[PDB]
Amino acid sequence: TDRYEQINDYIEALLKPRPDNVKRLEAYAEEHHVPIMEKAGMEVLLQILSVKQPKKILEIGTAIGYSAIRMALELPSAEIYTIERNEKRHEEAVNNIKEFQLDDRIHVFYGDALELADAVHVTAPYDVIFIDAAKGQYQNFFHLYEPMLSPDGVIITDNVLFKGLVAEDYSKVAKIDEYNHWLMNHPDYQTAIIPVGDGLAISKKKR
Amino acid sequence: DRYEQINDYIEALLKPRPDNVKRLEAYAEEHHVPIMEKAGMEVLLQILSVKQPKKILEIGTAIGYSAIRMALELPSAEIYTIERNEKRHEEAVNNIKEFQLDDRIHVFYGDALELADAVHVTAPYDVIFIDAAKGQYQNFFHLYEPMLSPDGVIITDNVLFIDEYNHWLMNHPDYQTAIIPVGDGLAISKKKR
Ligand SMILES: Nc1ncnc2c1ncn2[C@@H]1O[C@H](CSCC[C@H](N)C(=O)O)[C@@H](O)[C@H]1O
Ligand SMILES: Nc1ncnc2c1ncn2[C@@H]1O[C@H](CSCC[C@H](N)C(=O)O)[C@@H](O)[C@H]1O
Ligand SMILES: [Mg+2]
Ligand SMILES: [Mg+2]
Repeated sequence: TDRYEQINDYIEALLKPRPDNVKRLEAYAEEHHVPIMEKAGMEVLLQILSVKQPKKILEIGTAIGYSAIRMALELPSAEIYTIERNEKRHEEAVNNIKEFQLDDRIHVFYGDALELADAVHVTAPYDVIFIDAAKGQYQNFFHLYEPMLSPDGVIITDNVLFKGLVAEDYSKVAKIDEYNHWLMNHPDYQTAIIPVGDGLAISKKKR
Repeated sequence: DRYEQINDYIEALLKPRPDNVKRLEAYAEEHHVPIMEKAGMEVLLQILSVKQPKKILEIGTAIGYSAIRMALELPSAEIYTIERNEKRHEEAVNNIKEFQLDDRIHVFYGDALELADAVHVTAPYDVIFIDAAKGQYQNFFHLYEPMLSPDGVIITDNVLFIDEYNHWLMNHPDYQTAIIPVGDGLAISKKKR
């Protein structure tokens, strides 16, 4: 256990335990290897959103609706639009959202996010775009959906450090490392990388 | 270890600051001034850039580095900062003067536990950044969180590199807090409702 995982455990040990129905989602995700947001990364996400106070959020990668539900609980007035291409997890997301009674505010698209731009554009623009899907298609998601961002909006990307594997010589992850370089050298966006959980990138339109 | 490797990776990605800012970073390294770590400062500024605060309170100026960085990020913002060491206060005032930010950044001299009433004149504050003596963190929070705006944010550096404060802060009834493991550790606190 290195210093990174020790600190993560220390932070997790300080967290207030979530409600029972939220813990059930975390338990299910562990059981079925659903890569939901790490506990520590989720807390940082929510606190940034709580500062941002967004009215509309776009999420790419619903899985079982965990992050969408957490975000919704944090922001009672906010509406959330989320995409998922897997049929089973889409099914689970819709049932979970229904069970929490957040189906009035959380809206799930079914299908690949690279083919749903026009349907998502109907309810653009979005104050926050949260990218948390296939790592190889990160640059495509950003390019496709950052026109729908509000003027003072923020794009947040999970899994940009990838368990610290991007930081070392990884060749013998190149796509993630490329995205990070591409994102940090973007002419329209200023970006900070937060080393929490699996790594968060927070991007914002330049002045 | 992995922690320092990730930090180096993030530092390697950073766009280089202006020359006068780099001189502050160089001076701080030369003279063991514990300014905000490069990676931690970027996270701070990006959160502030989202917050877009009009008034910031800072406890622990040192040589004016974090105050200057915050000021450059937020052209409209006014910053009020405290420093009890005479030499660092001297350096802060000269640095701020050299950057020509002395119209917007205002430095108090003295212990922050004895300057509450002078700070209260220009209350309230959208952001309170605590970055001073680690032993007096609970006293700073108690003293200065009444001057926080309704939708304000309290940010504490040096929470990982104290254990009592972290427990105290995480179990505060009026505030919700997340810990960011970057640099020396950041805590971001905010009113629950
Ligand atoms: N191109 C694509 N279009 C839409 N869905 C995607 C995508 N590629 C991956 N996915 C989905 O995105 C999910 C990533 S995991 C999502 C985790 C979730 N945000 C949480 O924290 O709770 C997977 O379930 C996968 O099915
Ligand atoms: N109780 C107190 N009142 C005011 N100043 C304090 C304090 N205890 C510590 N200090 C000052 O706070 C500084 C901590 S270093 C501050 C670093 C600065 N925020 C930056 O990132 O650039 C020290 O220079 C110390 O002199
Ligand atoms: Mg993820
Ligand atoms: Mg510090």
